[PDB]
Amino acid sequence: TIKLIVGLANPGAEYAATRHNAGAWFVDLLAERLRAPLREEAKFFGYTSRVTLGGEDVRLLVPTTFMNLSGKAVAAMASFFRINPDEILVAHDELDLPPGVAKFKLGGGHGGHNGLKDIISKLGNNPNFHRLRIGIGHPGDKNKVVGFVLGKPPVSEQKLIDEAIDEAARCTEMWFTDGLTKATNRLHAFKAQ
Amino acid sequence: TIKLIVGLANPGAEYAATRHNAGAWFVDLLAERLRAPLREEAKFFGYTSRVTLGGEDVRLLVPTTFMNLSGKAVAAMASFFRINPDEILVAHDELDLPPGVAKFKLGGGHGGHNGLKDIISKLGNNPNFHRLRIGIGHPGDKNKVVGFVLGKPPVSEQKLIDEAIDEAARCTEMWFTDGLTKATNRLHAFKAQ
RNA sequence: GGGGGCUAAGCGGUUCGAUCCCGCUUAGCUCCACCA
RNA sequence: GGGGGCUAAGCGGUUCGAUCCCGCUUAGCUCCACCA
Repeated sequence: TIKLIVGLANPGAEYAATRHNAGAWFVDLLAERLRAPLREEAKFFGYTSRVTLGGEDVRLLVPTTFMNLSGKAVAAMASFFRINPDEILVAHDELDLPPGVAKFKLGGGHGGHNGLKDIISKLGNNPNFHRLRIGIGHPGDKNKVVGFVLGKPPVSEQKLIDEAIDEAARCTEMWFTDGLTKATNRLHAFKAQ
Repeated sequence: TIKLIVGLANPGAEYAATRHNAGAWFVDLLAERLRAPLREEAKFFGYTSRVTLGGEDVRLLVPTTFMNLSGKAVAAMASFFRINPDEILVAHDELDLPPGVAKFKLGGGHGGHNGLKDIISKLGNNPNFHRLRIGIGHPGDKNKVVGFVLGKPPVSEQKLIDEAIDEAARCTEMWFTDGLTKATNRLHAFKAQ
């Protein structure tokens, strides 16, 4: 049972096209597919919609905070709606998976992701929320990770990320109508090349 | 400045001689050197003494709880005496140093030490206390660590541990009269062989 | 769930004096370990 | 500050059927990463 779906981002035009906004690409696509365009809501520190999935209210959130303050947005919506951590799904860019792959995950580490870190903190040092890990691949040199995630992927990688997100959107819907086992069975058998 | 000095142990005669009681060996020696034999105090879940070091009251503690409940003894004494985490020195066995070596440390991890884990947890998820790391070496096979720390060291390793503890006691006293820089300068230049 | 050992630069300490012994910071190399 | 990939056993799922695809659990192999 998922009640909140979050897509992580930095704000503003100059970050819209960056790998670190992949979570937001996902939620944006999902908002379109569900025909619930997102609207700014200052008190939740982000854009939001309400959708019906498996006959229940689900909320979509793309924070407008900087990435490292995503928690303030997640905590605010979760608090207002009385949503538990395990009812939250956070979509984010994942360095340890290649472009064109995406995976579900419950709980665990942040992998150095500054947005996930903050969410874990602002939820009360609680990592037990669901995640959608959208593969962006990793840079040649581990020192240039910041440059990498705040970088615009080349066309060839962007297409793969968009295909994974496309499939992840469909699998997210499937999670609601058929359950997580079937939705994972489909998503983890997908690899765009 | 240090106000509480803790020596970690499991209770009972079948554990007194084991590597995992090295911290208690240290505090037992320190209580003898300072001529304050330890007495049982139920509310602090341990044996305790009061000593004078560099002009001030310092308390000694060997918990009588199981190792994994050491925090209950540390938290109880700290609370009663209004002692901050950074005023606590916890002496414990350390796998990553060989017999005959001991080191000071402020903050950081527990390295899987169940005693330190519980203290960190019961001080409020706060690792920022001082430590005396008494080298006991590591077993050949990493699966055999429980057998190793709950094992009686052979005479040869025991003598080295006792030499390191002897020097660590002297350096602990030197910390109070001459400062941590000098006490570390001496302790980290020691290696019993 | 994070540690050992080592190198370089910088700073402070010990020391009669330290490129030599100790600490801290920045950058590396390497061995182990938790997630598993 | 913990991840990727793979192997074996056991359990469940997908599937017309799966030793072949997905999950979980136990044990292991390997590559990466945080402390650094």
